[PDB]
Amino acid sequence: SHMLRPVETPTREIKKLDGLWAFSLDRENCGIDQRWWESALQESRAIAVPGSFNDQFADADIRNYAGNVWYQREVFIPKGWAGQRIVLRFDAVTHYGKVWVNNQEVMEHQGGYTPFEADVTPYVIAGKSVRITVCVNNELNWQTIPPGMVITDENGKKKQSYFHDFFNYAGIHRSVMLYTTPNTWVDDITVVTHVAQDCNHASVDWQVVANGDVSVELRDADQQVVATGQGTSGTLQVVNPHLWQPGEGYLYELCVTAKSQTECDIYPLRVGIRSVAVKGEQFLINHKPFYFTGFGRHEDADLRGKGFDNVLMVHDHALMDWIGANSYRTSHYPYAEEMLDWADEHGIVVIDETAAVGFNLSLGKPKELYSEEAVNGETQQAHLQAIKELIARDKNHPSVVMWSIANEPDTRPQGAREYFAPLAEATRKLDPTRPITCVNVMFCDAHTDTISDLFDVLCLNRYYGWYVQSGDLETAEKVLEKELLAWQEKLHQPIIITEYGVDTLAGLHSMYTDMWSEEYQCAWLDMYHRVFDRVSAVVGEQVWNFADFATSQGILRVGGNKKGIFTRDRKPKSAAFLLQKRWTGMNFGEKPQQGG
Amino acid sequence: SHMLRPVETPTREIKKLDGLWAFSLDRENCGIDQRWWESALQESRAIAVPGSFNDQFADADIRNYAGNVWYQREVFIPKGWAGQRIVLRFDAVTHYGKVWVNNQEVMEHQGGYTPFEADVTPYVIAGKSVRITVCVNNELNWQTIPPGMVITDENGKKKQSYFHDFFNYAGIHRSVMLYTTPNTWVDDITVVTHVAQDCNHASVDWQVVANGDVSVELRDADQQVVATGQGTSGTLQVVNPHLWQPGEGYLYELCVTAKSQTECDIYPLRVGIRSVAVKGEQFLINHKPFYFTGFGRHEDADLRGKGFDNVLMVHDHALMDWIGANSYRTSHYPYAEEMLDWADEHGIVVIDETAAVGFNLSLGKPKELYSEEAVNGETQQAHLQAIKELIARDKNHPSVVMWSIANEPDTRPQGAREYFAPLAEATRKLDPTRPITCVNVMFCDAHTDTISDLFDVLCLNRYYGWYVQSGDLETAEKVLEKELLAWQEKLHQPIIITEYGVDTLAGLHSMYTDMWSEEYQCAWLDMYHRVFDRVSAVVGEQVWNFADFATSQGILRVGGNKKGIFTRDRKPKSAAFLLQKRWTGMNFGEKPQQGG
Ligand SMILES: O=C(O)[C@H]1NC(=O)[C@H](O)[C@@H](O)[C@@H]1O
Ligand SMILES: O=C(O)[C@H]1NC(=O)[C@H](O)[C@@H](O)[C@@H]1O
Repeated sequence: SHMLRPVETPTREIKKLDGLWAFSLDRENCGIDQRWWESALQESRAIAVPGSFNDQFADADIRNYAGNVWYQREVFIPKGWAGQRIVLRFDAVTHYGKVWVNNQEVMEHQGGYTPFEADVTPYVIAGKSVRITVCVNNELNWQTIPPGMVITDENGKKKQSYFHDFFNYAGIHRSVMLYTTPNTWVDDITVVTHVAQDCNHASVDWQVVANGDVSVELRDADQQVVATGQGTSGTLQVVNPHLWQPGEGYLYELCVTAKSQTECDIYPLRVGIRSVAVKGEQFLINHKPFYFTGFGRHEDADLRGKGFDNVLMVHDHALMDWIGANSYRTSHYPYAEEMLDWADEHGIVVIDETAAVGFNLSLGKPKELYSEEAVNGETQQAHLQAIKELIARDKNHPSVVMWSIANEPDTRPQGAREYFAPLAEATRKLDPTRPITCVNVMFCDAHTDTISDLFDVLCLNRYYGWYVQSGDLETAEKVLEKELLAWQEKLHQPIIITEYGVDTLAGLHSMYTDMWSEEYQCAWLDMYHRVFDRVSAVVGEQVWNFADFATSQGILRVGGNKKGIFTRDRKPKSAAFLLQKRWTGMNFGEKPQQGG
Repeated sequence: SHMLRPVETPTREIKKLDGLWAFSLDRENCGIDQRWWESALQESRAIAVPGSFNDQFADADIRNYAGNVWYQREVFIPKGWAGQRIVLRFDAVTHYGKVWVNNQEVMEHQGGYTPFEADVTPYVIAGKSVRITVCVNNELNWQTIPPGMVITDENGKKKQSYFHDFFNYAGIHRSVMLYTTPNTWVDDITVVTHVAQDCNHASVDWQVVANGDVSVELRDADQQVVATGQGTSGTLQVVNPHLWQPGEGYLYELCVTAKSQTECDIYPLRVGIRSVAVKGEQFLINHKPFYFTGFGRHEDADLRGKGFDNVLMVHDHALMDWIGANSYRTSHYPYAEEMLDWADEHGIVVIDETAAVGFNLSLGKPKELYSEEAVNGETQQAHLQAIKELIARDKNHPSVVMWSIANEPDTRPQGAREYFAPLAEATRKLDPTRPITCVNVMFCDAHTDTISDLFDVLCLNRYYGWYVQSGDLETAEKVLEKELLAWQEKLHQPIIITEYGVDTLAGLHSMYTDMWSEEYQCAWLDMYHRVFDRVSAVVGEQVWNFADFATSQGILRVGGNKKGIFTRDRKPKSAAFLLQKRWTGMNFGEKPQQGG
């Protein structure tokens, strides 16, 4: 469908992101048979929402649970809600959610990281209390996005195995809410912003107003109307603009009005006037070459598996700001929209990424990745859908300068191309206004990768000197430089190293500057930087990883992934100061001149 | 060469192990060419001996060095040693040494864990200073024990590669001593103990008098002669037994007197009256069921690498005693003989092991492990040769109950059985008195493993739950039991678990009791224990490792190896208390009731 972001004015929100909900596991999978949504959840403990369910109770068995869990909550419809359009929305429900308003199934969703909502007007009475039961599923398979394989052992007990390097946290990770609109309501806006050598431009609009004529006005930061439009559908605005720019992100405001004969609806959409374009080996923003700095991030913290939190967001952005990061990539799933609102407001450049990681069977059972058994026509449709829902969500955020379709598919087999070519094309139809990318795994190098020509920007995840040439900066450096030059000459695209990093145990110090030591982390990033500055095609550097985060258990992960610049409690490792010096020492948004 | 532990009676030694020798790297491999041994090493620096050269200087470039290093030292010969036999002895020089005394090449050795000695009387003048120069080589190859491959880079320098987990520390690891003897002397002995039902029984001497007759009296701990023979070549002695027992380890003393016309050489040996053999599923200590507790250990410590150190030895034994260890294995190389005197004297049980580890290519470039390319006849000789020298050294140490011919060879390839059958043969003949073993890796399991039948005791290194069934105690327990039971069937041989362990970060704590957490170590060690007990065949437990220790760099090793019950600075992890409680809550040398 269509997704607008709930704002208040004529339209109003009840939070119900009030956190305390009833919660129980459904170990027997009785829940649907017995219609638990029909009465109060039995044997139910208190849980916080928004939040992962896994870590809230410090219990291994709830953490490692695979299958169905139930959230239940009673809530009060505002009396004043009367005959307005009432909508129940979930910003996210991890992997799968099915929702009941009082023994009435109102919605269903597969996707752990984007919103789903249903008009509930007919199913609720204003001034009365309703029971809300969500059945949440955390299972992955070959058609889920990201993919996985549940293994049931001989006892019929499920266990989730998956192919990506973060932990499969689940639950209601983001805001759930009740919200209002008039029976005439704006429900889709699409803004495209053009700029022409930065003295003037046009901002096209496209508007869907469920039964309403629309009018448009564009306002300053200091709230004065600078352009108007009728053409309630397709209306183009000309301006002497304050451009939304990486440093500051100046935001205009577009007010969308849906008028019925008796009814009004008012939707304000923040707009940054900026162009994004690749020209040759450059990534241009408002027609200037940009240089990315900053991180691949995760949504991860102690006690919240991936649950959204405002303090964590305020804090992490103070860190990213302090360190001189100008960008990030929503590694491995769409992030909370609050994050993109922040980025828009603060002029943070973002690479927006679907949840399509784990397409790889060689990261470290089926023998063909592209297979009817394993990655197939159904998967591709699920993949396209994931792309659709992400673009439908994030299309108007000026902070998003690029779409990332997938992280680290195995592109060696013939068929990778078969599978990805249509997604690349589809994606571009969905959004013509942004470069497109597919993040690239180390072993699909310049000579073996089959897919990268189909996208606009080259985003490489590189670990030379870590997973390969381990401990050896000297030969690490040679392989890295040779690889990046090969890519440059092969594709003549802008290259962003979207991942480079080494596990570092905070407090592990070594005179020998060897693996897993603060000093090795320092020397290794430093060597990588030396190379980047020698390669003109390199247009960006995003360190892996903002902070330590949880993964599945194994021999390769010491209590988790330790490639953070900060620890999970947001303590700086000495590499944090190193990056601070490089990033705050550069000219903003500008690439070093390959010397101090 | 004939091998006797120098001791002080009518015989004298001056340790040159007084530590400060002059040291140099020969990066240019000029050393031999220019007879560096003829003049003071230039570009020299002070180094301590006994100790690894690698970590003494906090320099990576020295730590990772492969090739020849030069040790030089001047020493005033004592005036009272003038027409006496003078012997220069190195208890160990890691990998290879070439020794000169003032431009006089005196000795050469391959094998980093056993002594080598030569008479220097002709090349040295008593009351004068002579210059000692040593060429130490750390390079390993296929002919070497343990094996390795050395690669010369595209730039021209050497880098070592090897297949055993611990770090390749090299240098002069054990003491060097000048050594005195009469012109007629003892250079060999051998003793055997027979004890039938702990009634009085006999000790057969066999000796080598280098031109003398011997009187050979046995003394009690009170120097009270309780038996005598004059047959300097073969005897027997019989009295009410007084057993060398694992509890306290009582010893007798055998004066070996060797007579010439002008000179008498009294050599003293220590003797522990005890019996070791297998009956079916049981390892019997003096005809009585023993159950092993204690560790796989290494020679590794903070700044000395594998260099011997008395304080470290005193301290480690305090800890093993405290924790209830009765046994350990000289992991993957033979230890400093001081360790074996301690075990003899305190009655500790020792599974003695050669340096033959890393025969395997699957632990984590040649096609066939046993082949001209990889392991060949030549390699089988050195293996033999290494086994010769060990038994030559430790044959008389009562604490040694059993030989471990090697650690973790891959027996799946073709020829594995052909390789080990003859070496098994040669060893049984070399010491008929002690049982013999080969320590077995996880992936050569009961059904897959060849070559388990040629050995008397089954020594298993098992990791279920940690490398496989990663983090899963429940399945790991079943696999382990079925595995161990499957082992009682194929053979009804005594089973000792020589390694069972999990990497654990001191200070990593988890409510989820997951991998690399102090808790997990406890839970996992606990789990092996419940299984261990149920198997009648299980004669012992030896935890991997005693303490954290260095390894070559890689993504699987964080500090180095972290499976230590103690950290490298000897601080206990919570699992030290788990073991303490079991190993002292037992009856000594006995098995638990397969229940409390
Ligand atoms: O293994 C890593 O450290 C990271 N490398 C990658 O290439 C992946 O894109 C990341 O998910 C992963 O966390
Ligand atoms: O990897 C380990 O935890 C240990 N397991 C083994 O089987 C080896 O005998 C040891 O060297 C090694 O350190």
